[PDB]
Amino acid sequence: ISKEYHIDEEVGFALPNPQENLPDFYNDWMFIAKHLPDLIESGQLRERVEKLNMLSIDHLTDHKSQRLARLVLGCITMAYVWGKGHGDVRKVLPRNIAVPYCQLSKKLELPPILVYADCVLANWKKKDPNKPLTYENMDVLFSFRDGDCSKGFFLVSLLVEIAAASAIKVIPTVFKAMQMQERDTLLKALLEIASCLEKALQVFHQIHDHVNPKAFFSVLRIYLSGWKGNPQLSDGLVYEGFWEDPKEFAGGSAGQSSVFQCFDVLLGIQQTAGGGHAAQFLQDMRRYMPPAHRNFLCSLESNPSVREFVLSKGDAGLREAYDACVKALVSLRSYHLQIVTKYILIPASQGGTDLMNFLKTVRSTTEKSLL
Ligand code: HEM
Ligand SMILES: N#Cc1ccc(NC(=S)NCc2cnc3scc(C#CC4CC4)n23)cc1
Repeated sequence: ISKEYHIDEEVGFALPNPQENLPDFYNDWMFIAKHLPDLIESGQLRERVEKLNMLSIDHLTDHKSQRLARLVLGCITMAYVWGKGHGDVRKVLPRNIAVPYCQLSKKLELPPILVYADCVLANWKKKDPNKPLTYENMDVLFSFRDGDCSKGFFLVSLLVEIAAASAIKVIPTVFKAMQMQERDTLLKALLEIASCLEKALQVFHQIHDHVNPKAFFSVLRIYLSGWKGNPQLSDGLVYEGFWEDPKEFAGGSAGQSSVFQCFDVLLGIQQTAGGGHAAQFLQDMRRYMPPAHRNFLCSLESNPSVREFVLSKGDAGLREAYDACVKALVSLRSYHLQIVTKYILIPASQGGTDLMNFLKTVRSTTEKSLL
């Protein structure tokens, strides 16, 4: 019962059935994007980017073409800026790609950098459209290097977003039940949300079968990095012919995901409060979500607190149903921390401490919401 927040009841915040091809006015863009592994390895990518003609965004008509093109030029920008991923950076992004990229990003109210809604939510397809949404029947649209495990990283994350869609559709009835004062309906709605969050934990387990720790840490993580607070581009990136000053934009982060923020909001977990670093980062990352999903989070915050409603009723059954979702959220973030230890902390030993303190802070705040 959500209206124009661009939430799908099957795939949630993910883009349903993303477009795979752009108009023929843009083959020059997509030939580069489709061959990023070979163009980067051979050292040809940067020159092809500098060889491109400046195209107009006026031939991108519908919303899906605008999102796919945003994914196409976002991966090209990452490839051009980071190159072969070994430290030799580009600090200027050529005008014939920088101007249409920023023009399209202002059109979609997104920053001109690859974000979570680009390479996870809009970077997928079904192998055969009549078989279900499972890893074996899905594939990504774009990757950076052969063996970067971008498919495993993006698809498993996407599958977690799909598993969360089952709990998102319950949100309108949680709020309807509190307003209409229906305790029994509220209890069932909370237990249904807890069940869906418990089952999303099992989807997290698939990351061990499709992502390699060395490939993720030494390759994939490099291409998703940004230029805010980064010593490699200490002043940001120069977007040619759009700004004359260098601009800083944060690297891709799953803090840009709306799924875990929307359940923090729904359950009254004030992840955005307290003035700490973690609360600061999660609020800023809302600028990197699609505006419709930004608006969905805002309206969720406007509704009455589910936590304070449950606390004020002296109802043990309602409290335990609320605690089941909070526990399910804690379990997701605890298992996720174990993944970070395996895929970042240990590879980095063979920087990583500030990341785990952020995730520990976010999990600790979730845990202290227990009633
Ligand atoms: C190899 C696998 C993974 C690694 C190494 C990893 C690592 C990280 C790191 C370093 C952060 C903090 C910096 C940032 O936000 O980008 C983070 C945040 C986050 N990641 Fe992942 N992650 C992995 C898989 C996943 C998956 C499959 C999901 C499913 C949605 C996910 C969801 C999140 C969320 C929601 C956050 C925000 C923090 C929070 O809400 O608690 N991660 N992850
Ligand atoms: N050293 C070090 C180190 C420092 C920071 C990071 N942060 C990363 S890769 N954040 C993205 C992320 C985190 N979790 C998940 S699930 C799906 C995605 C995605 C995506 C595309 C980028 C938008 N993500 C990793 C390593």
